[PDB]
This record gives sequence, C-alpha cells and structure tokens, in this order.
Amino acid sequence: LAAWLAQAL
Repeated sequence: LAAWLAQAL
C-alpha cells in the first residue's frame, strides 16, 4: 500500500 503509492513520486 504505502510502498506502491510512494513510487509515484
């Protein structure tokens, strides 16, 4: 969850 969204940046 957290790890996936962070990659967008």
